[PDB]
Amino acid sequence: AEQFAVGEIITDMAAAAWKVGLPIGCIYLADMNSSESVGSDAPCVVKVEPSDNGPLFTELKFYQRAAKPEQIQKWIRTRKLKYLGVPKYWGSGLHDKNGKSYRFMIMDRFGSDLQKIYEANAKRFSRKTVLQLSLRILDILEYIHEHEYVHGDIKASNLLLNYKNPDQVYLVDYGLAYRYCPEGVHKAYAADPKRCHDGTIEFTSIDAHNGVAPSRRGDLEILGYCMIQWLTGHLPWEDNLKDPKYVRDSKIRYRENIASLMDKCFPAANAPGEIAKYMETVKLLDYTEKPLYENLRDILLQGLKAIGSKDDGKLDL
Ligand SMILES: O=C1CN(c2ccccc2)c2nc(Nc3cc(F)c(O)c(F)c3)ncc2N1
Ligand SMILES: [Cl-]
Ligand SMILES: [Cl-]
Repeated sequence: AEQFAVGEIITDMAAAAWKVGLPIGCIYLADMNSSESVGSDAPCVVKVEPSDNGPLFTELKFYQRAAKPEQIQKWIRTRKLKYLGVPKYWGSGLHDKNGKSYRFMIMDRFGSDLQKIYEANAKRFSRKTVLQLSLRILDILEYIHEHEYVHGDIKASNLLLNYKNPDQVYLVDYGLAYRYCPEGVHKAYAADPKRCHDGTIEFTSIDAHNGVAPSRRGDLEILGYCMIQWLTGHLPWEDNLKDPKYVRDSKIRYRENIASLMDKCFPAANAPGEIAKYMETVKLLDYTEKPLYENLRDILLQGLKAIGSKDDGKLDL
């Protein structure tokens, strides 16, 4: 069922006007209202789902609470970042069509996801690429965590490049994000009945596998698994993904003995030491503990020095 008439002008709750274009989720290209058609270079998209769709409501609340353009810009200035890979929220509203009620949200438009590029590079990223990606993901995670949310699902298909700058990566999809610390009150170590999602099996946290709500350590552990996947093309448990008990078992045992994970994943005597140090630091976090993000970034920065590079912001894709 078509939600829009292509080229129609829609007006958000702030009375800002937008024009709808072709699909690019039900997601269409969008631009500011003008006499021009919405082109394939549109700077925004519009996401539209039925008003009872739970994930779009969750996502919209995240973007309204944490991704207001000026809120992001203030953080960038105060923390002296080059950029922050949290997509900007440009507006939202309600759209009725043919007796059905929809919700819409206007967001930044992006270029390619990282999964497409990874697969086009025969399922490897370089050590430089992985460290540069991970430093920027650590900035993103620190930001969302400080604004009471965890992503719980970091992976290359949720990492998009800036449409006009292939050195800037953004983390998307907050439909199943989780508000772990509402009003500064950390959730307890237990399932949340209101949350059904377990993440993506090959990358998800041990916490998620144990049926508890995701927290900050879980996001950092997910990134850990991504790093190994990216560096090596593989994870140890990838042939057993239909059995969650198996996946959890392997992650638990590998966490208890990170040296064995390094031996499994990398050629003998040739493991990148910053990855092990990263995993060891994450292993020391309690369920409610605030990560020392700057120490984690320092660990990755020590890896760039080790390979004769520096954090120059180049993703080398
Ligand atoms: O080919 C595509 C499909 N696609 C996509 C990729 C991965 C996942 C979802 C959509 C795109 N999404 C976006 N924007 C976007 C998506 C979000 F999900 C979000 O939260 C947000 F703020 C912004 N721009 C261009 C895209 N090109
Ligand atoms: Cl803020
Ligand atoms: Cl391979």
